[PDB]
Amino acid sequence: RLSGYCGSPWRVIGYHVVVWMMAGIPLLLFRWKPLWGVRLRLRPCNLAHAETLVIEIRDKEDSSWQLFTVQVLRYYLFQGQRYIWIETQQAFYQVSLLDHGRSCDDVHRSRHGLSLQDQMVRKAIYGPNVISIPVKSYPQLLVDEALNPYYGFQAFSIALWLADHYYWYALCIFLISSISICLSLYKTRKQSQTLRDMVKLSMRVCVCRPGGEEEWVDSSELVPGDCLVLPQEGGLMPCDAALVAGECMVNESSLTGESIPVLKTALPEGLGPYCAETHRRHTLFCGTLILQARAYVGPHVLAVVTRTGFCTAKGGLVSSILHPRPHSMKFVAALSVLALLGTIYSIFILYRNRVPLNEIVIRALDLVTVVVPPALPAAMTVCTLYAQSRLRRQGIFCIHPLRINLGGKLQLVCFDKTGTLTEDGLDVMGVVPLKGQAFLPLVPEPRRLPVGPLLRALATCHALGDPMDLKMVESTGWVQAMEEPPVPVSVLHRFPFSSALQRMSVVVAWPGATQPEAYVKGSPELVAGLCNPETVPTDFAQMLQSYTAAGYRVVALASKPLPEGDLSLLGLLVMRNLLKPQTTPVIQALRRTRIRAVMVTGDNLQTAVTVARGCGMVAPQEHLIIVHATHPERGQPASLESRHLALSGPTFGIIVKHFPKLLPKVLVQGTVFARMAPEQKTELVCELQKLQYCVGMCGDGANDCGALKAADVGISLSQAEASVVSPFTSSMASIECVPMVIREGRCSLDTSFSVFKYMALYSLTQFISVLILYTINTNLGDLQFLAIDLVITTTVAVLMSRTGPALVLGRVRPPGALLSVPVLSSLLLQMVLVTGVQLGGYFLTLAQPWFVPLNRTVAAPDNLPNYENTVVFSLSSFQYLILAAAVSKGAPFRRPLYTNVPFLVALALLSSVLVGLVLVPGLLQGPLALRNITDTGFKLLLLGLVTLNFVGAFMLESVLDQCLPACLRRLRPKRASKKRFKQLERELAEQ
Ligand code: ALF
Ligand SMILES: [Mg+2]
Repeated sequence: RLSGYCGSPWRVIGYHVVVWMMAGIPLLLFRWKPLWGVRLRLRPCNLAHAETLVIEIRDKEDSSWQLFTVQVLRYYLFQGQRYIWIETQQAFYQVSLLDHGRSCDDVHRSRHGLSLQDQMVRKAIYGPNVISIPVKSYPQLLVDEALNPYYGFQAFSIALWLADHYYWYALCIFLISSISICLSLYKTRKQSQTLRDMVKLSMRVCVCRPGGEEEWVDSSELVPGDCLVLPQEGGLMPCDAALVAGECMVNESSLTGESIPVLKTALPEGLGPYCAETHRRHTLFCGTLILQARAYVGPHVLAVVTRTGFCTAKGGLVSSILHPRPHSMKFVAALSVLALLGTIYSIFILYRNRVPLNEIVIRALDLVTVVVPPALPAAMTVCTLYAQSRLRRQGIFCIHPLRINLGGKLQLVCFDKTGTLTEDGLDVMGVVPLKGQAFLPLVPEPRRLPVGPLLRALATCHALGDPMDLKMVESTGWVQAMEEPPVPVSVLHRFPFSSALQRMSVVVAWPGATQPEAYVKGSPELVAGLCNPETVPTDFAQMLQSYTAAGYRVVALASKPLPEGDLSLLGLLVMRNLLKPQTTPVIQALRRTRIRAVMVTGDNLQTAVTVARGCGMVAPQEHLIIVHATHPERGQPASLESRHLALSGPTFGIIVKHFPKLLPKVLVQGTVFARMAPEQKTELVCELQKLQYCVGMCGDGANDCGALKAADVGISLSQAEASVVSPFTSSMASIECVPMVIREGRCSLDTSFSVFKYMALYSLTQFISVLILYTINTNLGDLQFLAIDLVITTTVAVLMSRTGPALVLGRVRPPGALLSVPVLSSLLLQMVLVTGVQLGGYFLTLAQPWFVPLNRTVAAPDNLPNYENTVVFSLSSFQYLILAAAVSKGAPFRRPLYTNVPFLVALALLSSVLVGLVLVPGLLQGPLALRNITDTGFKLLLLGLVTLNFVGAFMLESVLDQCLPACLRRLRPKRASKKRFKQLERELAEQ
């Protein structure tokens, strides 16, 4: 990204502090884009060699960052990256490796150990080795989360309610909002604390010094440029190191996800630039568990430190998941302009009828805050809490309830090979060559088939920690081994595996009758070449190349009778990933429901294609895409095994380096991505989300943490340090946890849409009720308002979010747009219908024989009792339940409506109490302050009107649920939009 920086330290000491303390009042609105507020007070225009306040200018992007420059040499912090100031270059440069300017291999040989000098300046420039996690206090979280326009409007509404006699419900809303705020702050603080505890590390390391002395200091004192000694026993790697002498076996499961040894060699050649990307076979990354180290020269291994902190992607992952981590804004705006037209119309009415003498600033703001209800967040959050409780009862832990509503529009789910789809360990089923005479290739054979020396070798050759040895001993049927049933065999000594010899030997000296034999295990080529004088090989390389192309691990065994010079091949041992039987139905249902599923793995491409073919991801065909090389003047060949594509690490890098061309095609048609780095996975997730894709990552290891956090939703299995930010977390390791989560998300989205529609209808009908009441010049009592807002709103919010998800996955996803055509059309029709039926009763009772008419001279809260106010209250209380029953759904993708017994009995009790309060007076309208009319014919007509409005709302819902004019009249169709569908149609047309 192309961006600049500029500034100046101070203008002048003086009245500037008073200016700041007097202009910090509009800071609430100056929070977003504070560059204008900063330049309005403190912004000198002069030479810019020394700066303290740094501002960000918009050159290619649209952002605004505020940074502070500290003096130690001056530098500032920006997205976790240090930027020191160079006096010779007169410009800011990033603190990282010198590979950008000039690099070579001679300095890596000449940097063997550093003295006490030049260490403090390097520590001040590069910073500490530990990754400092920025923690914030409680007021910091308060100012960061709160003080948005929504909470400001809610506080204004609360103050307005406190100004009136609305104390009870106002303090109720205040206390529930406070509980929600404290809960969110506690959750955020716990997340920050566990993230800081996971990221931080402290252990003793050995640092070499010039002269021939070694000291043990803390890991924070490690600065790029010294020498690090790897322990022989192994341990956690706190910083990046480059091998200079000797070789070591290290586990790269923190970056790939496989617990296999990685071949790491030294650097015997020199005079070459250090790219740190193509030399992965020489240097090793940080955070890798050390298994075994060795060196042919020197008493200890020699390794030089090249980069620490936010350089070797360690802090890079955190800085990439923290800061740039990626229908809202039109419904509230449409309700605001609608309220503005309604609040000014009431002013003209009040100024003419009674002239309330400055009581209009209270009645108009009342309608303003009634149009926009404050109980919407609670009514939308109760459903998420119910869904989280249901998931926890099922066995799925959730930490963020706001992601449940977003989890209903999933269309792309990522699956990991190791851990998620398969197990972490390596299993075994038997030995394919039943004889040691180079048998012809065939299907693999199960266990228990060999017997005698072969069975003894397969059951005794083990270093028992190692999951493969455990699988072998549990599959061989022998558990000193009992139930042989011949005489048991005993071992005396075993040779530990090392890096110098790739063959593990095991000697046996049992006192049995026959001659004992020694069994070894290692690379197949070595034992095959060694056993040549004993037995001849026939079709030996074909089996190895087939197992390598099919993603199989080869293990050979040899035997030699004794009373490593001579050996005799007996059989070959193979390994599998043990594909779970429950994985196939899940992906089958996903492909049936038109839910795209891709595979993101860190191993080679051959194993990825093998797993995809075994599970059934690519049914029609499978295509592989590989690039010739990385240097310019390259090509894009086509290799053969809708259309699915397979990519690799460097392949995806070369594709993403060509962003302005053919990248959306690869993102749409490509489904297999092997050897993907954590940063590469995060970049792929970001690029996919840039195409309006609801990508959902699902993994258990620590390598895919960046992709799991950068995605919209993250499913975490096998609880570990990589499950502290991900909202979805399942206790079991089964793959069937995805369909239930998708169903719960769809149900929550449908319930949230229904709640939003009901709230909009309630707000609009209350608005028109207040309008007609101001036309009549009378106001309802505060007690009635409180009673309604409790026993209707809380009742529906508790008894409408209990509906469970559908039985099976739906064919079509629910609409995730609150401003669509049918949703708006049905809402407008219901609104005009309720407006036509509500004011009708007033016009009807105006013609009926009426007694003791009201006088429009007394104040609004003093004209009670009267007929108009009580009939308006009755009509509104009836229409509330009418709308609540009309917006109730759940047939397509949820539980049936008749299954909700509590909601049904609550609606029945509400209707009963309403008809009791309407028909018969006494003992029910005492504190309600009503006229207590005794007109039987009027009550019968009101019940008939309620019934006809009921059946009319039912007919309207039934005819609007067909959406026939929304589909049959779609000319022109929905083309020229939904870029995913456009790319799909372009791909199916051009191919
Ligand atoms: F364990 Al992986 F991609 F193979 F996270
Ligand atoms: Mg994994």
